[PDB]
Amino acid sequence: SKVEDPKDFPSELLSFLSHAVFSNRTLACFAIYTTKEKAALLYKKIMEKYSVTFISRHNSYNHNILFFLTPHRHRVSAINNYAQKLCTFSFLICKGVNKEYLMYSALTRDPFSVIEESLPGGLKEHDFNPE
Amino acid sequence: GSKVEDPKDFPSELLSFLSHAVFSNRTLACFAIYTTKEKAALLYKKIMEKYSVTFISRHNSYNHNILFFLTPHRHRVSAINNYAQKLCTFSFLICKGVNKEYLMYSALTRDPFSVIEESLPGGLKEHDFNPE
Repeated sequence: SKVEDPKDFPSELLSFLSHAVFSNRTLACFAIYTTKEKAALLYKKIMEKYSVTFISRHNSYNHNILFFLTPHRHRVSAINNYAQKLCTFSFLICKGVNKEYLMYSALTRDPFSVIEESLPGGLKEHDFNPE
Repeated sequence: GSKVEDPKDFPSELLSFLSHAVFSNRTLACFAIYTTKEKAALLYKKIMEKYSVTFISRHNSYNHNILFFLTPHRHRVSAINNYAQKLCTFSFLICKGVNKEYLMYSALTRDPFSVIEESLPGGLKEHDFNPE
């Protein structure tokens, strides 16, 4: 497990991410990195639990990354709590997203791919703009 | 609110192939799990591996799923149940010893049930539950 499990997100994505998982500054864009089986499950649980404004599921080579935005702010430790406790096996990494567009956009391109998203045709740059 | 929504037991069509002593000290090598279609999917694999099942099958039961499996050594029912309760912690899950293995499995193949997938193709027959 020290041998098998990712210690973090793919490095291609760490610069779009917040690494202060134990902060108190709340965020409203989060990312979860985990196995494909757990990510399929969480796709729907996080959706229903957090009344997400948006959620998408992504190929990450062997695994999956979920990308989602909440209608209101939350602490990381909080989304980490809920996510870790739903299924208690395998690895899970859940971090804040600082660069919302940039994050979701890399997930739509090689080596990542979209498995599914709550909103047909997902997002674009303009969506992270004004109103 | 669980009480209103969750199955309190296996469907009644199969209650008599089952042991209803979940606190028993008797050990068994045939169990069944009643749970949501998604928990059951995870469990199909995680039960297989954890318990090195001789056989496992997964079945539609109306809107949920039933897991049927056989183990290479015996196991107290409480044991298998706890491993199942922990994994995923969210919906309903009923775990019971199976007393009448072949009837259980064979019912699980006829409507209102059906086989989603099984570890052995193409499933089990009467002769499989006989002597050698």
